[PDB]
Amino acid sequence: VNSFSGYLKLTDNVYIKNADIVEEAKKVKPTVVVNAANVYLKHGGGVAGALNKATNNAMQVESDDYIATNGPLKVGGSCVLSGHNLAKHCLHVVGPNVNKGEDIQLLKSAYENFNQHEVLLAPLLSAGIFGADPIHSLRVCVDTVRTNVYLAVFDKNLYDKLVSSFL
Ligand SMILES: C[C@@H](O)[C@H]1CCCN1c1ncnc2[nH]ccc12
Ligand SMILES: [Cl-]
Repeated sequence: VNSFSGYLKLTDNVYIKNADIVEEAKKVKPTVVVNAANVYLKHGGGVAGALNKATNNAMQVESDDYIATNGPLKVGGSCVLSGHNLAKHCLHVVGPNVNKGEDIQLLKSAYENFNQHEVLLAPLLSAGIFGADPIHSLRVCVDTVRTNVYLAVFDKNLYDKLVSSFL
């Protein structure tokens, strides 16, 4: 039993809700919140910009130190940093950016990072400003993640479409 509430169940291990991930995180304070990061951990907009803003820029300060020490992430890769006031940990995951010509096959590699954590609150990856089709992102998620994932979908119309077309 966990404290996530109001989710539709898609499969044994994937749950979905029309919600702002920032609000879900503040309410639930999960062990892991996933950020839709870029390789530079520059949290400018979308999920990352909103999460960082909710931390009063502490996420960005921590991230800049991470990059100064370690260099950029790989597309498809991840790192575990603090969750600040939103969660115990933040798993920063880089999906491919289709607007940059990055290989959509890397979306599966991105989702594989979720399997290192028993339970996560997450957005769909590579959608939003990253350019990919959220319907495809959901199928990759369901077919790749085996741990328990609670997906927060910001837009109501998209949420309704993802549920209605789910095979
Ligand atoms: C797929 C879509 O859901 C992702 C990509 C674009 C924004 N977005 C978000 N999802 C969940 N919570 C959010 N809070 C703020 C933004 C946001
Ligand atoms: Cl985004």
